Amino acid sequence: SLELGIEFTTTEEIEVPEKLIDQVIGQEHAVEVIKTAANQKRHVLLIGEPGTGKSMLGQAMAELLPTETLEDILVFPNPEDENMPRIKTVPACQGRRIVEKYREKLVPKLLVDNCGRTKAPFIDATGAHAGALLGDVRHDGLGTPAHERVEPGMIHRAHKGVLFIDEIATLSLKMQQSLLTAMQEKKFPITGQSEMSSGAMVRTEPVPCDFVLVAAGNLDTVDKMHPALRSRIRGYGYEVYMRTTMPDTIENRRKLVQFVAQEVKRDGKIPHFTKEAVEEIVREAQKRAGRKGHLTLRLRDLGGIVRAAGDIAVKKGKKYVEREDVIEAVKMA
Amino acid sequence: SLELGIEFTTTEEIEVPEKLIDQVIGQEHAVEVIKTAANQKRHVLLIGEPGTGKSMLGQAMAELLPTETLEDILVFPNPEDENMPRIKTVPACQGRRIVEKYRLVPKLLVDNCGRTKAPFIDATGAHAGALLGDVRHGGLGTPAHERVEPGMIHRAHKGVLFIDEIATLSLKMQQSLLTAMQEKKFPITGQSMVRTEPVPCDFVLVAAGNLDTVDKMHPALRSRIRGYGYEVYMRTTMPDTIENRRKLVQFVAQEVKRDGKIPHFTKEAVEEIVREAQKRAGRKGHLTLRLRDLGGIVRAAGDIAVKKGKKYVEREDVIEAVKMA
Repeated sequence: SLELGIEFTTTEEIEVPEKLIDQVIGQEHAVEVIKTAANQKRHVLLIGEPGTGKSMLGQAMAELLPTETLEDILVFPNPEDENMPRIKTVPACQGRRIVEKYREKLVPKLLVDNCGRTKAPFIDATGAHAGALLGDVRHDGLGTPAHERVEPGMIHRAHKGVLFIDEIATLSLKMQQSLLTAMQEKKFPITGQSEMSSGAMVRTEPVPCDFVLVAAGNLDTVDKMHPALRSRIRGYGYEVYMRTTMPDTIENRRKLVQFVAQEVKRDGKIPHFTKEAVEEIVREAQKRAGRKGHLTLRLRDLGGIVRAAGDIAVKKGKKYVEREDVIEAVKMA
Repeated sequence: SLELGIEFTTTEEIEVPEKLIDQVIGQEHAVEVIKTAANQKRHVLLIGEPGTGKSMLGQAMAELLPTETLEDILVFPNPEDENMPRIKTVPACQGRRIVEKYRLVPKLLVDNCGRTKAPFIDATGAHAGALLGDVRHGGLGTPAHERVEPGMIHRAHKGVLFIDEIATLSLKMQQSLLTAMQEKKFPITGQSMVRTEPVPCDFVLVAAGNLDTVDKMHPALRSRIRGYGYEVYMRTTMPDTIENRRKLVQFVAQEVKRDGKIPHFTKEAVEEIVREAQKRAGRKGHLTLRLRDLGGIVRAAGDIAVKKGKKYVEREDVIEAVKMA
């Protein structure tokens, strides 16, 4: 049946782009905004239905950011003031070295270590509670020096990379507020997030957190999320309204062919697909479009079908996934 | 008394950038969006309070667009079918050559010969016929192709179409705009039946509106902008810092130059413009970015200075302009 607009026996023949940004399928405007935003270092709110590739675009952005100047972040003891540990940032890999120098001679703690990175960090903070997001102070014989007890926030791990938070409206109003402050200042002090503990008394100097925020949410997020945060993104960043379907044309069929090829590669443990199995993934993309004459761009789900059919094929000892494998994978719910 | 972050005696000594996008004051994010949009050719909706320089950003965008490739648009008779006049485009200046070489003559519908920048077409307030195209209604009578008139949309072909208060256009005109944006061509037909073949209209739309009015615009137009282009939520104030005062000094210099018939301002007169900008801000520690009002004060003080025969505008001229209307 299906015309796919390229001639191939299996997806083994299909060339997959090296960089994540070039693998994004059917979101050309989001893609060109991500590149702009990576180039300018601007925050982004990605708005789209679930399963639409939001975390992938965030990862794709992190690969675009510069890696020349990544830093390590250390915390030192403060002799003048125990409960205000001092922070220092150095070029990546100089962290471990400073610890060594001092471990050879109170040694400072390496809070965030970016040694050897070939891409800027991508820090997924979806679901994070206050301590995990913003940093925390562990509650500890002589007892423990304050500075050893300092734990970095996701905001600090994301220093000079990307901080991705999906379902951003689900975060508490107070965490959306502290995130704003982190964005405004590009630094944020670490303190104990449990108010009654030994950690509430510790408050470090401000810790660098120059992240690009890639926030995301479904179509109801614009209304529900904290309005100050929405204003900051509209004011200085990019809201990206992501597509949910594309039109069923030959050029777009072709991109699903690439999609299949990319999913096999990313999985690494399933076989390539025969042309007829690919046609069946298209058949499914037609059906899930919730339109007529359109293809779905809810590709997470379609991704699950690719991977499930692959797994079936492997259980049968096959060299390639076949149409029967996809059909079985779909019936499997 | 105010500190300005620069030493000068009059705005005569103030450098003004050659390109319009560089003259824009205090809208750094709008500015980087307009550059991006001009580079990728994407439509833009500017959302800001009245007198916030929306039109100027439209104009700056037109300067950023390619001029190498501009085209003329001719309309021709259709022998097969009089009431579907035929449309041809040719590289700019060829238009006039083709009419001369025919001199039933083709009509030059849009002439861009000579252009130093891509056209900036301001269709704010325009009616269906003017925006979309029209045709005029012992005599032999005029050939149809000669009665065809271009819309603003066709005039903006390979340029910028600017529409302030886009939300006050009728829904049917917004829808026609949308169709035009989708197809990059639009037939000219009489709005009150001649119907030409599709007429090129590959414009970049710069739509503008106010925060509390824009939600009324046609939702399919807005979705197309949100889907394929850029929404910009313009600032309305900037913080009162030295670095921002300095930009107001540049503002005065630019406005003097643009007006062309008023004198340059003394430092003290420029301090008074800054005071006005503090008071028009609404928030303490801020400066207004409602620069159209502030611009009216600069030009009205200059006009007062001229009536007094002065070489430069002084602080008293600014105070009088501000008390005056």
